[PDB]
Amino acid sequence: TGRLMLAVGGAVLGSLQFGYNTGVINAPQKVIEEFYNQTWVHRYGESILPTTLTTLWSLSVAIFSVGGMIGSFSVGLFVNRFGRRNSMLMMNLLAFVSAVLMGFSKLGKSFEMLILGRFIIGVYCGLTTGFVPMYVGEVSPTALRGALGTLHQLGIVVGILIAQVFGLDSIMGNKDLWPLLLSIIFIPALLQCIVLPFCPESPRFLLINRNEENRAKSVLKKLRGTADVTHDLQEMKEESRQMMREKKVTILELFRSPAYRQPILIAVVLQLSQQLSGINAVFYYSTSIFEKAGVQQPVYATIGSGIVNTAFTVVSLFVVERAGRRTLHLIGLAGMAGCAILMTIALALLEQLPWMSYLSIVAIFGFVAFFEVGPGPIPWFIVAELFSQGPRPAAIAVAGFSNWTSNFIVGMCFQYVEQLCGPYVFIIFTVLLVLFFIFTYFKVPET
Ligand SMILES: C[C@H](NC(=O)[C@H](Cc1ccc(F)cc1)NC(=O)Cc1cccc(O)c1)c1ccccc1
Repeated sequence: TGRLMLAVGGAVLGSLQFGYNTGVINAPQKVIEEFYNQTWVHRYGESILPTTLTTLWSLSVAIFSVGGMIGSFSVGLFVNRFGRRNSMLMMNLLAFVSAVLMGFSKLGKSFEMLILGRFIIGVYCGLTTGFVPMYVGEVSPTALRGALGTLHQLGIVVGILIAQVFGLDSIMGNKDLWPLLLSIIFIPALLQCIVLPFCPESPRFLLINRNEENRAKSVLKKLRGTADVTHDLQEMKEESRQMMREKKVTILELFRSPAYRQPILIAVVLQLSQQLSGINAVFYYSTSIFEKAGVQQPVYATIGSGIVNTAFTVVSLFVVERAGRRTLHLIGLAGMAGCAILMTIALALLEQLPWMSYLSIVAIFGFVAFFEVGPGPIPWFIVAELFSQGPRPAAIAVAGFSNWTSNFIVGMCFQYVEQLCGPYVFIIFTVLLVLFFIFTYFKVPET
């Protein structure tokens, strides 16, 4: 387990970029929007309409989710045809193409380039969320398979934190360096191009997908570190048998069989309960929300939510195992509804009380803290536990489509719903946070 580190460290670089790309468009919203109006001026001798400047910037962040959907749809296409390692390596192309489009979008005076780059890197991120968990699982010793699989979540949450830090006026969240803020992703990509070619190919890919029974020996000994691996090798040949038993059902057969229509409904909802709860309302627009409240140094409060998120993710790991799943998803769904209530108060009494902007900070700090123990991980700890090795694939793909879709709904509609509800937006999240509470209380079984 010495070369094992390099193989994992090179893989998590994708999940770091996943988090970084999820939250670079938070702090620098004001500056890029100014570039949008300045570009609109140069083109049509006209100041941009505030409603278009809204739907346009919303499209700039939301189109990323569209890409993630297509990406998550294409995981299996590349992963079995080209292997796990080689897929992660070649798909660094999208990151490099993306970084150029976004980094040079200012010099090119084109919000299209920024939008188009945002879309592509989204595709990379939708593919990455399927490469990294699969590769780290098809490489780790069975014992460490649980722990090492954690790093995907950590990379995502840490990646968000780094993007929020770099989004300060001091570093790159300003008028001169926001193109470098979106482009810096090329450094992670370059680091993954240097590393990966030295990393091993998935033994399972060599063994099953490629029939390289003895070439798979070579990886396991250098990788697992030990001398021989007749324990590990046979373990893979037991899963391959168990997995090839029941015919893999397709997405189509999943909808049509009334045997699956109840658990699939539970899955899709648990996914909707993650995105429509409204965390990406903060992780996309935190800096904007805090400002509307009346917070000095709002970006720092966004860095705050990022730090809280990382802390409560390290915590969630020690809790999910030592407690039940049905309880945690309700504990989180409730604490979020409460914080969403806390928010609304601090957002109404602020016009009168100039200090509730401190309560709004606590509101979101706890709003994300409760998400990271409930609606965050559990939706995945249930889908895999609701299905066997036959329908679990098609279930994951559907649940993934549900996640990206509801993610696209918040990212694209939150600002449109904000210009109507005033300080009552989080009521909508509090409404849903209740409906989801009701649903999981009666219709979700414990596992
Ligand atoms: C895209 C979709 N879901 C995710 O990526 C969510 C969405 C999310 C979660 C938290 C957050 F703060 C922001 C977003 N994130 C993830 O890490 C997915 C995941 C994690 C562990 C195991 C899995 O099988 C999937 C997905 C679908 C199928 C496979 C992998 C991911």
